[PDB]
Amino acid sequence: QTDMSRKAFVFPKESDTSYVSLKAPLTKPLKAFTVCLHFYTELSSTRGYSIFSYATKRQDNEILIFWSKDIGYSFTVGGSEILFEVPEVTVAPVHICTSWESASGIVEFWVDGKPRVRKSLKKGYTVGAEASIILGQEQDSFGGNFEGSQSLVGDIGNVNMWDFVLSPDEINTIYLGGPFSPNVLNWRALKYEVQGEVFTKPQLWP
Amino acid sequence: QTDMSRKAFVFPKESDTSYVSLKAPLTKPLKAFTVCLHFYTELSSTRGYSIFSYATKRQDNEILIFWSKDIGYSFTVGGSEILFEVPEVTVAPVHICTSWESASGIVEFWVDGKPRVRKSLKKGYTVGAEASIILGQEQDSFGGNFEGSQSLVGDIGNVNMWDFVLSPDEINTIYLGGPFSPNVLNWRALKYEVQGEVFTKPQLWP
Amino acid sequence: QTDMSRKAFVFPKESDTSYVSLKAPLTKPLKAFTVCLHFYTELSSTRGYSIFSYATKRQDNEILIFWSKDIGYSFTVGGSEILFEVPEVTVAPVHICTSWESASGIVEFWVDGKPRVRKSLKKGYTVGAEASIILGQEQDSFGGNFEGSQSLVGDIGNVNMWDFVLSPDEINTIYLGGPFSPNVLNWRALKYEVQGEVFTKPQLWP
Amino acid sequence: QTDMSRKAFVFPKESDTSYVSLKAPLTKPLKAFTVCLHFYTELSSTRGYSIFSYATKRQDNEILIFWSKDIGYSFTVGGSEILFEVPEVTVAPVHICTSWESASGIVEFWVDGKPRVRKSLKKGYTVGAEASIILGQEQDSFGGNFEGSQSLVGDIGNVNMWDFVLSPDEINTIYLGGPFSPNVLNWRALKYEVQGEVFTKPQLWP
Amino acid sequence: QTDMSRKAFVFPKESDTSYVSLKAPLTKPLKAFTVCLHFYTELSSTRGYSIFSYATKRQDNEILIFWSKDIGYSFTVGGSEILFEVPEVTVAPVHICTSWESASGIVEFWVDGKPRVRKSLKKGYTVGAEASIILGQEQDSFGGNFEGSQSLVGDIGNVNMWDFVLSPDEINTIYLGGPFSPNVLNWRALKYEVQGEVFTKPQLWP
Ligand SMILES: C[C@@H]1O[C@@H](O[C@H]2[C@H](O[C@@H]3[C@@H](O)[C@@H](O)[C@@H](O[C@H]4[C@H](O)[C@@H](O)[C@H](O)O[C@@H]4CO)O[C@H]3C)O[C@H](CO)[C@H](O)[C@@H]2OP(=O)(O)OC(CO)CO)[C@H](O)[C@H](O)[C@H]1O
Ligand SMILES: C[C@@H]1O[C@@H](O[C@H]2[C@H](O[C@@H]3[C@@H](O)[C@@H](O)[C@@H](O[C@H]4[C@H](O)[C@@H](O)[C@H](O)O[C@@H]4CO)O[C@H]3C)O[C@H](CO)[C@H](O)[C@@H]2OP(=O)(O)OC(CO)CO)[C@H](O)[C@H](O)[C@H]1O
Ligand SMILES: C[C@@H]1O[C@@H](O[C@H]2[C@H](O[C@@H]3[C@@H](O)[C@@H](O)[C@@H](O[C@H]4[C@H](O)[C@@H](O)[C@H](O)O[C@@H]4CO)O[C@H]3C)O[C@H](CO)[C@H](O)[C@@H]2OP(=O)(O)OC(CO)CO)[C@H](O)[C@H](O)[C@H]1O
Ligand SMILES: C[C@@H]1O[C@@H](O[C@H]2[C@H](O[C@@H]3[C@@H](O)[C@@H](O)[C@@H](O[C@H]4[C@H](O)[C@@H](O)[C@H](O)O[C@@H]4CO)O[C@H]3C)O[C@H](CO)[C@H](O)[C@@H]2OP(=O)(O)OC(CO)CO)[C@H](O)[C@H](O)[C@H]1O
Ligand SMILES: C[C@@H]1O[C@@H](O[C@H]2[C@H](O[C@@H]3[C@@H](O)[C@@H](O)[C@@H](O[C@H]4[C@H](O)[C@@H](O)[C@H](O)O[C@@H]4CO)O[C@H]3C)O[C@H](CO)[C@H](O)[C@@H]2OP(=O)(O)OC(CO)CO)[C@H](O)[C@H](O)[C@H]1O
Ligand SMILES: [Ca+2]
Ligand SMILES: [Ca+2]
Ligand SMILES: [Ca+2]
Ligand SMILES: [Ca+2]
Ligand SMILES: [Ca+2]
Ligand SMILES: [Ca+2]
Ligand SMILES: [Ca+2]
Ligand SMILES: [Ca+2]
Ligand SMILES: [Ca+2]
Ligand SMILES: [Ca+2]
Repeated sequence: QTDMSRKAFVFPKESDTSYVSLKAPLTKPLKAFTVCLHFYTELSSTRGYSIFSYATKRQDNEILIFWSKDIGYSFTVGGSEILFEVPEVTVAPVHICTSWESASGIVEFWVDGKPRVRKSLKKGYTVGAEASIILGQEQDSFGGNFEGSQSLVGDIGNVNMWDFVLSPDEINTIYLGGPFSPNVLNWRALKYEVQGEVFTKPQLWP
Repeated sequence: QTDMSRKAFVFPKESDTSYVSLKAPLTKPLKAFTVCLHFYTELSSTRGYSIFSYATKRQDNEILIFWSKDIGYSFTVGGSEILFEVPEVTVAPVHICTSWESASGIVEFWVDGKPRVRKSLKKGYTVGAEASIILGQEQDSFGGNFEGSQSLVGDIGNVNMWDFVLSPDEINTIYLGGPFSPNVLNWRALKYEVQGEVFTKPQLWP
Repeated sequence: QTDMSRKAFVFPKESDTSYVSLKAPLTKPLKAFTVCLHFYTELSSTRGYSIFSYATKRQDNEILIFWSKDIGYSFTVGGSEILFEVPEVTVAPVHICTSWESASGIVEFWVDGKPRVRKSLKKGYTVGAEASIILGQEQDSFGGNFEGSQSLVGDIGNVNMWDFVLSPDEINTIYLGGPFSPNVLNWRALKYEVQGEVFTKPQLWP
Repeated sequence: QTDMSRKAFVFPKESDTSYVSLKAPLTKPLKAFTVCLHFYTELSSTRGYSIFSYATKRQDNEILIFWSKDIGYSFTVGGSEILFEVPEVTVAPVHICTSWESASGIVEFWVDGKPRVRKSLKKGYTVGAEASIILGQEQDSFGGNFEGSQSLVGDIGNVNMWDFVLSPDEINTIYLGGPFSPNVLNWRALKYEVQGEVFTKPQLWP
Repeated sequence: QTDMSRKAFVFPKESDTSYVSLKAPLTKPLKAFTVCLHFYTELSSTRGYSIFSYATKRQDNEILIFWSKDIGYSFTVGGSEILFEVPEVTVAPVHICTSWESASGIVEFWVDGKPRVRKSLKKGYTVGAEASIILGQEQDSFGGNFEGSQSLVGDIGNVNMWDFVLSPDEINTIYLGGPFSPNVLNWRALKYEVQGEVFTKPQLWP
């Protein structure tokens, strides 16, 4: 019931102890999902980092969004990874939405409201329910074994997660800032635990 | 009567077994034609691919639209090919309209509503009626004999065909999204058969 | 009285036998003139071509507009030539308006409604009335001796001619598309003769 | 009482004598602060310079804003420095806002109304009250020991200072030109002393 | 009282005989001045030229505005010169406004309504009243000893002069074609003498 509207988490130092852990209530296994977030960092030209870590007991990298230096975005599900290449790197806040479906196997990536081509990953796969969701590091185990080089220095916010694939119209609505009701992770009724040096401050982006 | 408005075909893998075959009812030979379609792919900098294949018993490549690496668009009628060069490649959905007339031999190409210079090809020629129209591969014979390296990975839609040449005003109307009534292939009353791994999903372009 | 509004001449092949000859009624010698036209061609990066050819018995090149490869526009009157250099070549329809005055010698050139610096050429010279006006090839005699390398492939239209110099306001009016009444060549009351492979088709530019 | 709206200070020559010294009334030690100013100079591609100098008896560089050639902006507090790199240099007036908070240690930088990533500097530190605030040179003692190479030649104005951090909405209001009431330095109620060749003239920027 | 609104002087050839001399009525020495003018030439990439020449018996270069190849604008007063460097060269009409004041020595330069940094030159200096103002060449004596290499080929107009410095608001008004009343040189009440080949034609710029 902690409303984090018009607020963002700030990691101002490079460390291996600062992070935030989010909690989801569901227990039914996931067959399709959508994740949307807003982030701002200046490490693109210096090294790679992690934007969203979702780990289960069996697999550490179950749903992970990564930035790889000189290559671009890396979306990994169930241990298998696809690359979305960006040639030019910009300095400004970035809004990313991602969606994955099981029966079809299609993966959709939206960067700042503009879609990328559709790819394929892990057809006929089930994502576990009991899991740890971490912002700040890229978990090599179940909520532990963090890596300093894979940390994030900057601001993160507007983290929402659904349990079904969103249509383009709803993605445009989210980008513009209309109303919506996520059913996995809600930015207006969020449960979280903060460990280390993490701060909560007004968001820079509009 | 399968209305396909606001929907598109998705090919998410490189294969030689996935395609869609469309059907047309007419039997009178064709002396002039127009084809308009929308597509999105990320293979421009990697290899060439087919966008529209039209095959008859005598000729495999009767009306074919192709992309040639480092060169640009290739329009082939009756086995004779002409080239429309594009030096700059952009990553975004593309709308193409093409028209051919027999008495004059003029060929008209419109990319995103902006026309290209008119060229000449295959004057005094008749295009057969009984034919196979395939999206997904470039048929080297009648339906079949598919080329693995000439497949299309990505999204395709808004395929419309007329049996007469269109004036610039009508092409502008098509680009902006007004009403029209094609008489060979209609995206509101389409007959089609899908083979392989081809999906039907909401369109990404507006 | 053949109204040629919303229409254009198309030369789709490179040849030395296709041209269009226009007729003018006046007989009083010329001491100042203005010529306005629209054209579209993709030969800028390959070779040169002639846009407007005007020839008399004494001089084959009385008023000629040319494009010289890697240099730019070339305006020649009475056999003497001046150059307007453009470093960047664009692919789109081009509207050019030129004007010359005798008592002063100033030559004005307008490309896409934006003027170029004023230059001097052939002061105190009279241009003959009995002449042949040709689009398609540059003339080396009185309506003959065409050169293949100097031909035009593409579209031409909106050819108008006045026997006096126009003010900038009227040039802007012409470019935008207002009304005017030329007194030498009128695109609404044109007399013409077509020889070879020349087609009359709806224009591409607005 | 000396309202300085629509006015600016001009240093037109490079010297080590010209400067302006401003006065602040408060005596309570500072735990957070914000500084906003507008400046215009053409020395970016030649050498460095100081935009805002704030010195105390213990340290000469307590709050100093600097420009370093080929690097960019340098914000130094308590003797510790952090860099904000700009690769592209432009010729136009620049508006800069900076903010520092002690409990968090976060430093915020805004250039032309667009925020930079948040960084960390000097957590748990107190800034003295009795201080000398100088525009024109970068002090190396308490109001003395100026350096010619570090002087500023150009225009400076719209200097305002608060003793608390500002929200992004208030920063946008300041940039647009709305009303506000600073409580340390007020451009409408300034106390100042001008020494050397410094002039007061209408501001160039809107 | 020869109103010259919507008219401009044209020099279409390079020579050392064509020029226009303007007359001013005042006899009180000058302590501050402002000069505004519009010009169009294509010689920037070829050589230098003079835009405004102001000469007296003692000094030939009293108020001279010049263009130096590969460097940019050169403003010279009383024989001492300062440079305003432009790295990029454009092809379009240019509007320049320059201002000088004696008590402070500040020199102000406005190109196309955008200010440049303020610089210092000739503090405590008086400009003579009895003088020759020439457009067309850069006088090396009292209205004589012209130089061909330093001539201007192109168009000039909207020449106005004030005997006091102008605030930025009035400069913006001038750039937008508002009303004003100069008291040294008035483009609506000009006294001029034309010698050589100089023409009066409608202005190209709006
Ligand atoms: C434990 C293991 O972690 C993942 O591997 C990640 C790898 O990082 C290594 C650690 O995982 C850890 O094993 C060790 O590496 C040792 C390794 O354990 C040992 O067997 C071998 O002999 O020596 C290695 C030392 O180099 O320390 C680091 C190097 O990094 C690679 C990078 O490709 C993997 O991809 C994993 O990195 P990641 O967690 O950050 O995720 C990737 C980042 O892009 C995905 O994009 C494994 O994947 C398993 O989860 C687990 O078994
Ligand atoms: C004269 C032209 O010949 C063909 O040109 C195509 C050729 O592709 C080869 C064809 O031979 C194709 O049938 C296939 O043949 C295989 C196939 O298994 C079967 O025929 C035989 O048993 O084994 C053959 C082993 O190769 O092999 C391919 C490589 O090559 C040209 C260019 O070199 C074109 O690629 C043609 O194929 P395309 O469909 O892609 O043509 C497009 C036209 O623009 C490409 O732009 C044609 O098939 C016709 O026979 C004839 O026109
Ligand atoms: C008309 C006469 O010559 C013009 O020169 C043009 C020349 O074209 C050739 C002409 O000379 C033409 O008579 C013929 O040549 C004759 C001639 O007897 C002789 O050359 C030889 O015997 O062969 C022919 C038969 O006897 O062939 C043509 C090709 O080409 C030059 C090349 O620069 C000129 O440029 C003229 O051609 P152009 O129209 O294309 O000029 C363009 C202007 O930009 C080129 O850019 C000249 O105009 C003479 O002044 C004129 O008297
Ligand atoms: C306390 C000392 O001074 C500041 O650091 C500046 C230093 O530059 C020197 C200045 O300190 C200045 O007084 C003088 O130095 C004296 C001093 O006695 C001693 O350092 C030297 O041996 O003799 C000099 C004459 O007595 O000369 C300058 C060079 O070190 C750096 C080097 O550039 C900077 O100059 C420091 O500050 P700055 O104002 O000069 O330049 C800015 C600093 O960021 C530009 O970024 C600080 O107080 C430090 O505590 C310490 O260095
Ligand atoms: C007297 C001199 O006049 C102007 O000088 C410009 C100079 O032009 C030369 C003149 O100096 C003129 O006397 C003569 O030069 C003499 C002189 O003895 C010497 O140059 C040479 O050895 O012998 C010549 C004949 O005996 O010839 C002309 C060309 O040239 C310089 C260098 O370019 C500048 O151009 C001088 O000023 P400017 O009018 O050309 O404008 C320049 C544009 O930037 C200045 O910025 C000037 O009025 C001098 O002040 C004055 O002393
Ligand atoms: Ca991991
Ligand atoms: Ca790891
Ligand atoms: Ca084929
Ligand atoms: Ca093939
Ligand atoms: Ca000729
Ligand atoms: Ca010729
Ligand atoms: Ca110091
Ligand atoms: Ca110093
Ligand atoms: Ca001189
Ligand atoms: Ca000279």
